[PDB]
Amino acid sequence: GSSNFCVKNIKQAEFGRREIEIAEQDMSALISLRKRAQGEKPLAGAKIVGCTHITAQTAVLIETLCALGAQCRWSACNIYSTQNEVAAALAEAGVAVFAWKGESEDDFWWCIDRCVNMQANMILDDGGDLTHWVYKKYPNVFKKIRGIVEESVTGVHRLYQLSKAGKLCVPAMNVNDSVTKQKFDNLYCCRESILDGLKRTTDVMFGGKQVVVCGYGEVGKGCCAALKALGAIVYITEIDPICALQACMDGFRVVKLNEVIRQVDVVITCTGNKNVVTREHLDRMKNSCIVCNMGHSNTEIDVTSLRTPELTWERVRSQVDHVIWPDGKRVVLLAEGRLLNTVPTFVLSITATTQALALIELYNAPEGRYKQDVYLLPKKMDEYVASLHLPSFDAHLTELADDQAKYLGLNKNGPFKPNYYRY
Amino acid sequence: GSSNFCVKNIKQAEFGRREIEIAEQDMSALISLRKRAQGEKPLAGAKIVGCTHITAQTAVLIETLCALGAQCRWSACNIYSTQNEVAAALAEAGVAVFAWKGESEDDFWWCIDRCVNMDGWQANMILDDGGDLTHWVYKKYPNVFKKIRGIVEESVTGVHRLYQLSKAGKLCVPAMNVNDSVTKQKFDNLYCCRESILDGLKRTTDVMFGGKQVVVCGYGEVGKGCCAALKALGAIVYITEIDPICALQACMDGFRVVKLNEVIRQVDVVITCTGNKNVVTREHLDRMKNSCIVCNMGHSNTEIDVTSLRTPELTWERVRSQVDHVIWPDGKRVVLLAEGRLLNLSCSTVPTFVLSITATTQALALIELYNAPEGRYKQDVYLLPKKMDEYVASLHLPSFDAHLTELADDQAKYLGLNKNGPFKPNYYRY
Amino acid sequence: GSSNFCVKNIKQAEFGRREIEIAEQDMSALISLRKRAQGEKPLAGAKIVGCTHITAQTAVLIETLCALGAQCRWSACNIYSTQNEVAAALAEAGVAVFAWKGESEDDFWWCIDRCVNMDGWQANMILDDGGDLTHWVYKKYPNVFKKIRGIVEESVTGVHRLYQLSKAGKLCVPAMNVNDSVTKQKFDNLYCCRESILDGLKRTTDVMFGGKQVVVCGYGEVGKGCCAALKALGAIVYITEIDPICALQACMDGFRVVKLNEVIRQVDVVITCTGNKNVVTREHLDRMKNSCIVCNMGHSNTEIDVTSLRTPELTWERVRSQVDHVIWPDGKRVVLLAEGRLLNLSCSTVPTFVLSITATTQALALIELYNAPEGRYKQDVYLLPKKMDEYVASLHLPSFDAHLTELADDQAKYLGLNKNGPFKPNYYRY
Amino acid sequence: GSSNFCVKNIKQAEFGRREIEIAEQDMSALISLRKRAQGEKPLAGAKIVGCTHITAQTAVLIETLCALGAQCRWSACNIYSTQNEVAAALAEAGVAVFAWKGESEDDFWWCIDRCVNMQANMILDDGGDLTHWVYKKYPNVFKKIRGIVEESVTGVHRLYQLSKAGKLCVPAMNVNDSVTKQKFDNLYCCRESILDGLKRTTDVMFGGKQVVVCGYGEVGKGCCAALKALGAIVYITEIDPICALQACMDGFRVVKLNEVIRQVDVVITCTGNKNVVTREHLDRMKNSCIVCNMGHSNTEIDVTSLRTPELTWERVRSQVDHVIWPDGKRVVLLAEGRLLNTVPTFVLSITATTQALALIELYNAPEGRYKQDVYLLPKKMDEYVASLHLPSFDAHLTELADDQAKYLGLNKNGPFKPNYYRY
Ligand SMILES: NC(=O)c1ccc[n+]([C@@H]2O[C@H](COP(=O)([O-])OP(=O)(O)OC[C@H]3O[C@@H](n4cnc5c(N)ncnc54)[C@H](O)[C@@H]3O)[C@@H](O)[C@H]2O)c1
Ligand SMILES: NC(=O)c1ccc[n+]([C@@H]2O[C@H](COP(=O)([O-])OP(=O)(O)OC[C@H]3O[C@@H](n4cnc5c(N)ncnc54)[C@H](O)[C@@H]3O)[C@@H](O)[C@H]2O)c1
Ligand SMILES: NC(=O)c1ccc[n+]([C@@H]2O[C@H](COP(=O)([O-])OP(=O)(O)OC[C@H]3O[C@@H](n4cnc5c(N)ncnc54)[C@H](O)[C@@H]3O)[C@@H](O)[C@H]2O)c1
Ligand SMILES: NC(=O)c1ccc[n+]([C@@H]2O[C@H](COP(=O)([O-])OP(=O)(O)OC[C@H]3O[C@@H](n4cnc5c(N)ncnc54)[C@H](O)[C@@H]3O)[C@@H](O)[C@H]2O)c1
Repeated sequence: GSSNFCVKNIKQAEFGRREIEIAEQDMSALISLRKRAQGEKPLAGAKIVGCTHITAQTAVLIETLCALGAQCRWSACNIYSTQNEVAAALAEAGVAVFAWKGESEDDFWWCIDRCVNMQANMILDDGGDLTHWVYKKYPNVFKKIRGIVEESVTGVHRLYQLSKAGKLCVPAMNVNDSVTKQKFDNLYCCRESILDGLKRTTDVMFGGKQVVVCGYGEVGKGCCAALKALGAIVYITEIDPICALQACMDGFRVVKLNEVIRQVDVVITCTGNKNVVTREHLDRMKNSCIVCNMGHSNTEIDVTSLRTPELTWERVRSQVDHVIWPDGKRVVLLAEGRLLNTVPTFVLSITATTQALALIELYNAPEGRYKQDVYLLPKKMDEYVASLHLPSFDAHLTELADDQAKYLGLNKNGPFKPNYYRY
Repeated sequence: GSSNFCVKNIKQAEFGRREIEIAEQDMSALISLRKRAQGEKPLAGAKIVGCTHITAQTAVLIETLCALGAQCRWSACNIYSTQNEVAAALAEAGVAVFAWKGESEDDFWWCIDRCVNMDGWQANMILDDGGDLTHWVYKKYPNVFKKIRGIVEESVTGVHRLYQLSKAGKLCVPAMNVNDSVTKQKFDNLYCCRESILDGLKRTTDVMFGGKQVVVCGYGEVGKGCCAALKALGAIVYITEIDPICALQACMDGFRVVKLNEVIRQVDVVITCTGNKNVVTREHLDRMKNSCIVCNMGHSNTEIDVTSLRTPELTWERVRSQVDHVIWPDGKRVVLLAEGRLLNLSCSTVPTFVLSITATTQALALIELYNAPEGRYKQDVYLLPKKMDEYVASLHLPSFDAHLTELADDQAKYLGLNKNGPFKPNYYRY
Repeated sequence: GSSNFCVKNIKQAEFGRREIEIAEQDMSALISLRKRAQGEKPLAGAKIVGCTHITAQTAVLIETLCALGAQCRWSACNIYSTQNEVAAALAEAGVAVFAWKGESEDDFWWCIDRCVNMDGWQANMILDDGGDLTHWVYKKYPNVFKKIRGIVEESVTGVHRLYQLSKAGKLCVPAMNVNDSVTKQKFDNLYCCRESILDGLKRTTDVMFGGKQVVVCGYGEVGKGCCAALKALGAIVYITEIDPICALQACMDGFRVVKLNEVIRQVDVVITCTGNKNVVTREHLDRMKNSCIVCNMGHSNTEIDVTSLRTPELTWERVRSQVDHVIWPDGKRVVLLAEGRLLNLSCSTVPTFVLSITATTQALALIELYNAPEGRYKQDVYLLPKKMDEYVASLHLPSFDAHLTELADDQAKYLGLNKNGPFKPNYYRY
Repeated sequence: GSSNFCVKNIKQAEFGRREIEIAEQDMSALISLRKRAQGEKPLAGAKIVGCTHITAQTAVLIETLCALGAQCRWSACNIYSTQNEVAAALAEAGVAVFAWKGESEDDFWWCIDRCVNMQANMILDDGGDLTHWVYKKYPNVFKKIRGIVEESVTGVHRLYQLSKAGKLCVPAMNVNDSVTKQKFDNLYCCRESILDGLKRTTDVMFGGKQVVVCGYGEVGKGCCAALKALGAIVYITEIDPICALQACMDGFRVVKLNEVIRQVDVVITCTGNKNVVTREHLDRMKNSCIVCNMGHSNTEIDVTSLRTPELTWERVRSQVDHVIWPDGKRVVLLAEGRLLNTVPTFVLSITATTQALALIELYNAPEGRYKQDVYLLPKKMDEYVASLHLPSFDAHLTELADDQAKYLGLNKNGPFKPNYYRY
């Protein structure tokens, strides 16, 4: 007699778990953590309020969190990402899931509500919308929270905003910038997928072409290397002298966007800033110049300055518009300045383990370890995330000998690197 | 008319000054740091006791410190490294330099001590490269040691010595780890792990690595550089690790993580870059196939238990410089490079650009700790501030004619950042 | 007033001409070849029968031929590829074009035949892309076929068809293999094997290859490109080969050469790029581990015996476009892409620069064979002359603003070479 | 009672063969060819006159050639390269070896003599000095020769000179440009070793530096890729439009040497030409610019124009001179314009097998297969060279199935590629 949930369940729980069964086969790292951490119950009594994508992979995390003794009350962090069939499966398992595909902005806040009120220990968030809603609607529930586990870039920025500015009164965990997760998201975004959206939408070869990549951070470094590999001539713009010196040494020219704006075939933004590519820059670009945002939002390129009456827009294909100037000049604008963009199950597994361990760490943390500030996942916990993914490669880790562990000032299991280690 | 110096240099100043003049054209980033902060004398009142190599490059650092108001008393960190000519030009310039080429072990500790004690001289700062001068001030003059405003250390073992006193509470003075400061760290990594990583190995071997099987022990800065270099030449690289993060990094970089024994009998090359002792033991050396190459790109000479190969049944043949063939009674030989030591310690010298990065880091690390308020640094080892790291990088940008973009008021408002202030958070790995 | 054309285009010429005008800015190398050889009309008297895609790029080639004095009669090599608008502008320009989008198999052979026979028209040259027009002239009009001055073929199967007649003595006319001409070959290799090699695979899969085990069957142009691309992402790549040179190349590039069976049960991805039949047989598909990906980057759809997977005990589920999950009775599924066909044939189009290289090669291959003296080419298939290959490359250099160095009389005397003549020997692989 | 030889043998034959025994262990590809081709005796009666380096590796080829039924009369192609101890070992084995270290230019031609006259079938050469000596001293012995097997660049050029110009009246084998050998020499020279001499002698890092590589052939492509990998900014000069287009597409600028001569930190020649870097170029180079020849001879850079009285030479280290101009400007000249430069035993094994099979092919060739021209080693013979080196990697070659070999128009063992194949 299941009541505590809100999904559009049509006996979908039988099919829903069958798609989770496939996901469980693909994320054997969490099932190992489930098996290894079982019995001990490190989340015994934990009342977790979650807000993330309701997918078959996520179910493996929620069903793992609940298997380690936690009370799961959940919501969807997006109004279209909910895999209703898996959501309906979670409802039958006992998980208080309030989520469906095609929910409105009112249904969205309604689900976050039914998730909070009906003594919530912890909050697992992806976005920070649930965290901010508990910050302006239930502040006495908020001050009693043991820890906020955040995986989103903006959500974590919102937490760093509260901190130091005198507002954060609860210890937080930045899992986005945590070592094992950051490094793995870097490999997927900046190494593997970096030019997939750009190659998919353009049908030109980058060999022998001139490109300008704005920003030489994670995305910029990844982008330039991939473009360099293809035989493209790449130029870089930077505000950070460390990143600029890094570009110089990597055989790239560090320029001001205007020095190359008139000759480059392709313009790429990956800064996280606004008005990097302005009206003046789009006016100086040579005809057919590809304009691409590989950073955030749609403010990196001032696309709003191209809606004026003299310019005309012609839709070439999906996610490709031609913005034509009265002199006949056209720029190939990809996805209206938005990031072109399903995350691989192995990437989610890395994130899910980091999130799971971040909850176990903050929940069982002593009163004096974590102050009212944002923190990264402990080094030994970061090592545990990596270790749980090693059997997927049949990787044989070496154990330190008693004299070896005595030589280097460290424990046979303990943190192997200093705090400032960059990997 | 001054006699406050000890050099062999019998009017070698004129010639030596020309070498500093030549060096100053290559240390253009230090001359800028000199020019930009002079007249404001940020080291006015600093009494610095130094122990580093005396070269025409180092001399530019010593003189930038003297130009920023500091009063220097210098020593050599090595008994062979001293370029006497520059030591003269410095002594003639007024710097209290106490060094020459061809020192004995007793002369080495005489000079170090000459820096520490003098009538009316009390040291503010210690700039070391090795830690030997620091261990000397710590044990010979503990009362002077407690009164030092800050230690700036270059060396790996010297910094680890400083980190050891911390967590043991023997460190009563703040320390600056320049070795792991971003700009300096990233630059050494590029020199050591990217550009030079196979130089020593290629120089001493005369085989091609393409098509070969190599086992690299450790996947840290050196291991990563090494494996990339070997991957690019066509070598099949196997990795051993104790750290599951570094091992997962290797799995994701296309390498298999194995226990040393799983491949020891099939690899053509064995490389150690751990910083550990007995990574390759007698057991491993015995199981290696004939013509296997054994190399240490890590620390000291204890990564491979070379002393276990000094048994009467084994026969040593130096076939080339730094190359020994250790032949077993059954005829099997292992090609052992530099007797288990790092090869680069007996091959070449550090590029002036790498020296420029380091010297700039050192000068700013001394300017920081000296002018630092209390409570900003306690009795611990710290890394160079981000705005200082950025400045080290910025001073080296004109040599590439780099054009840095400056944030607009609207742009710098969007990010919670200063137009010229720190651009990255503390946990930024770059 | 002419009616010598068959197009659907009801005054579509004005619009279509604008597309050729747009294309001519991207085919700048052909406009130069046009401009440089015009007035000298090297194709004056050539009666060319063509069968290629009708696009605004191809139209620039057809018009360069008509501008060099040639008289053209064109057909489409595909029943879907025709851009009708350009077909109008060409018909209006005077070219005898016989093509439109949405042809039936019977319409396709009607147009091909319309090109071949006409009152007072006898073909000098055949420009094909597929070989279907060549097989048609060879069997329907053998008397016209023996009188053709030269065949210039673009396609892989068309060229192999031409190479088959040779050594069998059925080829009575000289043929130009543009597919394996240096400039064209090196350019396709860069597009197909370097730039696009994993595009189809990345588009249809949603997994990361870094850390995965991949077996690539064949280490030719495609296999080499593929393995490099996979090596760079962090994948562990295994190679299978029949050719010991290509296998030794893989051994030297850091890959293990294995028999397909040695790794079939452990690989995450299987790739075929051989050009052979039954490289991956039912036995292999049965031994693949659950979630294995099967991809064909070779020819047709016979490299993987997909027809052996159409048994009643196997269940097919199209999870995405061009992605089928073939599930066994025990639950094990294999992710099979494009039903064993090449993915690129249903994803994108060929870059205009690649088209420019090819079109330039084709025009010069027709200028060569038409103006070629007898005894220079016999009843065999030949590659484009070196000085012509150099010219194809030279015509594309200004788009990069390349500055070619010219040999001095002393320099060109030192090497047995002409200042502008052939620069490399015949066996030069580049 | 050994007489037919000329070495400085002091019972060195006992130690000599012990160094060959080590070499035999390292080139098991030739011992396999020795074993496989034994019994058949494809060189039965062959009277080979050889001129190459007398090393422990070479001994394995000579002792293999003689093991396949050939009569070995040998000389040294260089006056300093002879490993006397191995030469003395060959003398005892029955090989007519006339060679020693430190022989004069008169001793050199004397040894080539005692090698020819005492009915020589074949000639195996490395240089073409022995081939030219049989061309101007014994022309009736020369016209009776079945084939010339040449491995040297200049020696092969000398043969291509005779051919077409109406002088070559004997079929030749170009083993230098033969597929398996060319590709393997390319890997050693242009991939593995390309920057070893330059890195060894300079002590600067190439990251962030500007380089000019003159020529984009085998050496140029190899050099630029290695420099590109290190983060250097590389520019290229070319005379060949195919090679120039190749550079463009590889993300390099194709320039005239003068456009970059004043800004580049490093100048590299790999053209095979003379006066690429002239007096005018060395006068425009910025102070400390490294000048390096990676091509041929010492004529690529006009070093002879820097001996004039206004310039001064200062020897920095071994193979590094500073050429100082009166204005104080200095250029770092490496090895007086000469190539900086022991070849690995696996490379020699590839060459030795190609040479061995080139001799078996031309000796047993029918009268009508090879005319009076220079040829490359047959494709199936090239495949045999590669196959014999595969067990060193434990490489498992796939055998074509009867229907597979029927599908592609080829034999289960025959040439797998067309003649124009570039690999
Ligand atoms: N493309 C993707 O797959 C993807 C994925 C996740 C996030 N992002 C977003 O992309 C942006 C960049 O991500 P990152 O991880 O590379 O960040 P990062 O902080 O590592 O790098 C951003 C870089 O841009 C530089 N920069 C900032 N303003 C600039 C300016 N206006 N002109 C030139 N350079 C400037 C910064 O100094 C920094 O080096 C962020 O907003 C990030 O959230 C992109
Ligand atoms: N080769 C060079 O040019 C060079 C230069 C400077 C310093 N070093 C020295 O080399 C050592 C390594 O340098 P690094 O920069 O790589 O340091 P690092 O800490 O970044 O890397 C050391 C790695 O070795 C691994 N490791 C430790 N014990 C192991 C074991 N026994 N088996 C397998 N792996 C093991 C660790 O997990 C770590 O990742 C240090 O002592 C350093 O001082 C070498
Ligand atoms: N992927 C693409 O974009 C693309 C593009 C054009 C053509 N192709 C086609 O793909 C096929 C291969 O192209 P290529 O350019 O690599 O040709 P290629 O001849 O250069 O390479 C084929 C390789 O496959 C090897 N091989 C043959 N049978 C084998 C076997 N059964 N097992 C293992 N290896 C085997 C051969 O030794 C040869 O090296 C051709 O039919 C070609 O038309 C693919
Ligand atoms: N560095 C080494 O390890 C090494 C080894 C063997 C031989 N070589 C010699 O080096 C030279 C180059 O060898 P390769 O195999 O690269 O030859 P290659 O024929 O493959 O390339 C030479 C290139 O230089 C270009 N070129 C010729 N003259 C030029 C000019 N004056 N200006 C600019 N470019 C010019 C040619 O077009 C050609 O592309 C040859 O003499 C060769 O014998 C060098």
